[PDB]
Parts: sequence; structure tokens; C-alpha cells
Amino acid sequence: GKTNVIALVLSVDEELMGFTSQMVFGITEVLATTQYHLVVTPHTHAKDSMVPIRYILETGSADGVIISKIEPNDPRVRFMTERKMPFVTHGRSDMGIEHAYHDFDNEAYAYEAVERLAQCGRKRIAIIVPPSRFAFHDHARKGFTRGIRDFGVSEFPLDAITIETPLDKIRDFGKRLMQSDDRPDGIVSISGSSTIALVAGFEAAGVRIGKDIDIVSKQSAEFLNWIQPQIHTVNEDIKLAGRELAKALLARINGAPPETLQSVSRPVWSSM
Amino acid sequence: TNVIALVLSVDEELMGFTSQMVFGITEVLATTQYHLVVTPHTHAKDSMVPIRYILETGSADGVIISKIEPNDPRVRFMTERKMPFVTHGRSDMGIEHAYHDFDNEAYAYEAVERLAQCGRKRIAIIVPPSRFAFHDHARKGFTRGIRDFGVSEFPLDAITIETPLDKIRDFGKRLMQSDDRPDGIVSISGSSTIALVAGFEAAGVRIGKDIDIVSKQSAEFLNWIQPQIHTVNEDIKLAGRELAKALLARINGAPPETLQSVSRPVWSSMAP
Ligand SMILES: OC[C@H]1O[C@@](CO)(O[C@H]2O[C@H](CO)[C@@H](O)[C@H](O)[C@H]2O)[C@@H](O)[C@@H]1O
Ligand SMILES: OC[C@H]1O[C@@](CO)(O[C@H]2O[C@H](CO)[C@@H](O)[C@H](O)[C@H]2O)[C@@H](O)[C@@H]1O
Repeated sequence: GKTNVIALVLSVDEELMGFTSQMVFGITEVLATTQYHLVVTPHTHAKDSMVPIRYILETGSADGVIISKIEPNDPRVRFMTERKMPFVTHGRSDMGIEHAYHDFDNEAYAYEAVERLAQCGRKRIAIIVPPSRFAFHDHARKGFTRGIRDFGVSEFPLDAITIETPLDKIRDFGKRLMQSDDRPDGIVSISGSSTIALVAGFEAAGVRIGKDIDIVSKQSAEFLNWIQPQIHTVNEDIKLAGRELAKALLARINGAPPETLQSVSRPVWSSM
Repeated sequence: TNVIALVLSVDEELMGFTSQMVFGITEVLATTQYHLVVTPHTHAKDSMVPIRYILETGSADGVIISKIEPNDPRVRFMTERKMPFVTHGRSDMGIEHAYHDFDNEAYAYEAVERLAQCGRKRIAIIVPPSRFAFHDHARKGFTRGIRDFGVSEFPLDAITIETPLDKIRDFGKRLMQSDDRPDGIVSISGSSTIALVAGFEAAGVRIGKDIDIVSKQSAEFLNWIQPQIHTVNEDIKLAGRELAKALLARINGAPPETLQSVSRPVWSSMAP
């Protein structure tokens, strides 16, 4: 029956600059006007992704679940739909299931990122994307590919690293990249964490941000510009996301239809 | 109850890496039947609110708190009411309770030493609000250090580590535009440091030549951006682990005098 618990299920493997607690606080700020408690339930990696979900349903430990790192064909989404556990996703699946969700428009972000580099005079653009299994990788990759076409620029190919690749190695990669004779003039990053490491490596090779190369990056809080005011920054509002995920879940638990409980936040360029 | 309540002020720093603390806790709780509820509160005027509410409701078997004052009402209240708890920080009021803390005194002392070693003569420090015990630890270590290393303090009282970053930056710029400048800085916050450096740089000041900076950080981040910052690591994930172990043992009867630890300043490998 009523547990008055919202389970937040988070992978322990997150980024340096995930500002995860801002997400936690957005959820909890909404839940404070209610009788709901927020339980944080970690899982370590991919091999145990379904473990906490099965465990919530087996013990009946939560009235609703928040999940993230959504795949287009997500077994968690399907399992909780079938088992009638109210849930909301941070991200979007694409499997013909209408569920509550909130996501950032990574497609629009990568498209507008290419445009901006093109406006900066840039002609050869690389992008650093998530692992391909997550839906937001396909959103980003799509927005970027569409952008390289619409803005009459070309892609500098990049397969080496990803958004989840070790920072020390992003840094080394960035250093060797700007010591190559073949190098790009623009970078789209889908992680503020990857961007930090990338810039460190760039500077280590005599490269000046804004001069020799332009960078567009997302960030989940306002940090990159104290650090490097020349980075073209886009804010992803992680606290807002936490608020919206909570809003949606509460309404789903009370029987509002999932179709009305869906939002997508748009990229906003940092005032910084 | 099977619930550990993590009581957290929503007012945290940008670079708090709070989730790293959360994950240290859950990593330990995973071998147990305990669930971690995250319980926020907004400010100081409601600090005791979640504490009274946990005990009125009986909604937890143990509590984790932080932002510890030397004469902390929460600590006294929970001691009196026999609610197992552990503090991230230390009180100083004749009550022996489980705790884990970081040695802020030793950090500020070793900070001043390092700056002295770099040939610096006039050292400023940015400390927390006076009400919290770690402020007194830091201010003490700094005070001893200025004496022991034959240098002088540059007086500062305009800001704290809880003062807004934009205002820290503006303060850092005007500070270097003055004819009275410190040549060394001790920071008790990775967040303030970031804003601080941005302000210095906007005044044409170079980190490592014109001024040296020692800063704590709760994860390895300061050196990617600014390699010349003398970084000390506070291990927040270890903190989370220790808080959890201590609380578990305290819940099962262990004497509090035996559940106390302080981690020491560790100089970051990415530091000069
Ligand atoms: O858990 C991933 C989840 O979030 C989104 C939103 O863009 O992808 C993000 O992953 C992290 C979640 O906070 C952040 O670093 C940033 O929001 C973004 O990379 C979803 O698309 C995805 O399901
Ligand atoms: O939460 C306050 C609590 O932590 C200590 C540990 O040094 O002070 C810290 O406050 C935050 C804890 O994560 C961080 O900003 C930073 O690690 C430090 O300033 C305790 O002394 C205090 O009670």
C-alpha cells in the first residue's frame, strides 16, 4: 500500500560535474509540500541496472520511481509499465510506451552548437558524444549531423573518446589532437566534465580558447565561464529537471494520464 | 524502521560534490537492510525542523547531520532523546558522539606553510561563517601558521565561503586592482577559489607568479582549469563511508567515543 516513498534510482557512475544534488534538491523542494519521502537507491554499473528496479517491485518499497540514463528500448520502462509501478524518466524512450518524462533537448543543443561555431568562422567541427546505447546520444548525434549540413561546414571525425571516458585520458587525447597537423577548429561537447579535461589538454599544447579553436559545451550548473570565459556555454537546468520529474511523478501516482506529463527543456545560452 | 535520514541544508556550495557523499553512505548501507532518505532543509531558521520532525514521527533509526556548531542544538536534542546519530563535523560541548571530520586546522596550517615555502609574505584567508566549528578550526590553524612561519596576515573580512560567487569574483578583481595586495591566499572552499581566480585573472594577475593560492577541494577539479593552484583533497566519498559505518555501529550499541575519526589534509598529486 501507501509507502509515501519516492525512489530515486541513480547510477553510481556519474560525471565530476553532474551537480547531482541540484537534481535531488529540485525533487525534494516539490515533495516538501507533500507527505512523500525521497529514498536514494544506487546501482553501481550496467550489469545491475535492473537490480534496484526489480527490488523496488519485489519488496513494494516505493509508490513511484525516478530513473535516468534512458535507452530508446529501456527494459526498466517496460518492466515498470507492465508491473503498474508509477514512474518518470529523466530522458525519453522510443518504444511506443507513453510515460511521464522530462528531458533536455540534446538534439536542439547540438544543432545550435554547430550553428554557433559556424558563426564564429569555424569550418571543421568535432563532437564528443555519450555511449551510443542511451537515447540522448542519438539526439545529440542527430542534431549535430543535421547542423553540419544546414550550416555548410564539415565534420572532423572523432571516435576515440566519449562523455564517459576517463578525464585524464580526455586530457591526453585533447593534447595530442592539437599537436596533430590535422586538427579541428570547433568542438561540440555533451559534458561540462569532458570539456574541462579537453581544455586542459588543449592549453597544454599551446592552444588558446577563442583563438585557435572554439568550444561549445553544455553544463549542469554555471561553472565553465569562471574557469574559461571564452567557452560558448549552454545551461542545462538540473534543478528545474528535478522539479519537473517530481511534479510529473506525483501526478502520475494520482492517476493523471502519462501523455500530459511530458516536457522537454530547450537549450539556453549562458549569460556568461 | 530501516531508514537512515541524511539531513542536508539545501544551501550548499557549487563544488560540493554532495552526491559523492551520498554514494559513500549508500555503498556502506548496501550490505545492510537500511534505506537512505535524503531530508532537506532550506536555511538556518529551520535547521532544527527536520530534527524535531524525525523524532516526532519516529521516521528513522539514525540521523546524519552536518554544518556542526560547537554548541549544536541538534546534537544536544538527539543525545537527550536517544536518537542514534553521527555528525560530519565535531561539536565541543562535553558530549561524546560518533563523528567524522576533516582536519581544517591542519589544512590551514599546512596551507600557510606551503605559501611561506613559496616565498610569500602576506597571506589572506577566506573562512566560513563564524557559527560553524570548522571556521574556528581553520582560523586557528591559520593563526598558528602566520606566527610559526614568520609571515604576516593580510586582513580580510569582506567575504566568506558562503558569500555569492559573482560577488567573490568582483571582490577578487578589486583586491588585485588595489595597491595593498596579499601575495598568498588560503581558501576553505573550492567554489570560492574558482570565483576568486576568475576575479584575479580579470585584473591581469597570473596564478603562480603574482600570487599563490592554496585551496581545499571535495573532488579533483581545480588543477584541470588552473594547474598552479596548490590543491588539498578532502575525501568526501570517504567521509560518506565513515559517517555510515559509525552510524551503523552506533545504532547497534557501540560506544560513541570509539566511533570518531578525522581525516588529514592530503596534497593533490595534480598540485605543484
Ligand atoms: O541520466 C541521463 C539522463 O539525463 C539526460 C538529460 O540530458 O542526459 C544527461 O545525463 C546527465 C543527467 O543529469 C547530465 O550529465 C546531463 O543532463 C545529460 O548529459 C537524459 O537525456 C538521460 O536519460
Ligand atoms: O557540512 C559541513 C561539515 O563538513 C565539514 C568538513 O570539513 O565542512 C565542510 O562543509 C562541506 C561538507 O561537505 C564542504 O563545503 C566542505 O567539505 C567543508 O567546508 C565539517 O567541518 C562541517 O560540519
